[PDB]
Amino acid sequence: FMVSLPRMVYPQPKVLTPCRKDVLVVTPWLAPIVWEGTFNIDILNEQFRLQNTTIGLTVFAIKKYVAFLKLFLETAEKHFMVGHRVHYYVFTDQPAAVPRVTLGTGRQLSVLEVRAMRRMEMISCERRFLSEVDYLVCVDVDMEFRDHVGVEILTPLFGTLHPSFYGSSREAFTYERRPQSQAYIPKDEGDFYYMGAFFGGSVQEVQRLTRACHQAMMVDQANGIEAVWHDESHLNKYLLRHKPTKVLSPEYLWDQQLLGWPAVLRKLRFTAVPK
Ligand SMILES: O=c1ccn([C@@H]2O[C@H](COP(=O)(O)OP(=O)(O)O)[C@@H](O)[C@H]2O)c(=O)[nH]1
Ligand SMILES: OC[C@H]1O[C@@H](O)[C@H](O)[C@@H](O)[C@H]1O
Ligand SMILES: [Mn+2]
Repeated sequence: FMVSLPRMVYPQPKVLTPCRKDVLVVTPWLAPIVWEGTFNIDILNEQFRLQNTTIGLTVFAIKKYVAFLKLFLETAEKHFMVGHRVHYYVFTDQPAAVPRVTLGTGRQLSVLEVRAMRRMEMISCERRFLSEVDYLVCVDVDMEFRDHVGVEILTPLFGTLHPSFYGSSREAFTYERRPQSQAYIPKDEGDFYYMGAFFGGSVQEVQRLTRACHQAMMVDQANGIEAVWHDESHLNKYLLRHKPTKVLSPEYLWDQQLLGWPAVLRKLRFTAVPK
């Protein structure tokens, strides 16, 4: 049950004036595509805080990539779901190399040791997540938050537009093109090319996605075939056949060194760290 929002004073939306004219802000299956200027974060914050939303954030830091955790976590503290309950799950082969990062109130971190693709299996921890968080967000570690990433992304299932391909025609997408792989997508299929570095949803829908991608990867392995972009090729096959209920714009996954700062991006929120 959702209780009533309180009175709020904010600018009136006007139906004969679009927030954004330069970009597609809703997909053809009526999922919002999240760009700056499309949401009033005060409305969304009230909605999700009235549900006492808890967001889990999964990150893998194996072998050398433990070096990225300090900046990743410190900038998450400044920008990710601030004011909401957050549980970080750091999966690593070196628990002792996880940096001591100071966290704001209502936020926790758990270190999960693993052995040094396999993110999908490791994500699909199933019972722990169901008991502890409402949404899971699954991101790459070699990244930093530079601006707000909050509850506007939460929905039962989301993917993020790959920053090299958002202006591309589908035939240019680097989907798996061999019919012998479970990730195969023909040249006349595809809505978007999603990046495997940032996806999420409710814990139920993220367990469905990571179970189906892990099953499809095992089939490929049995058949002696490895998809061109690994779990990313499987995530793209999944999201073509199970449409996401929101799509994040490339504000949410950018590489300023490679791609600069185009005008269509009003904010660069989560970016690659030089490596
Ligand atoms: O030796 C490795 C290689 C990969 N990763 C994890 O797998 C993610 C995806 O790999 P990577 O960032 O290298 O892919 P890229 O973005 O360069 O294509 C990394 O962010 C880490 O979270 C890791 O922890 N250790
Ligand atoms: O073509 C797909 C690839 O595009 C690259 O730019 C990216 O570094 C890879 O991880 C993969 O997403
Ligand atoms: Mn990466």
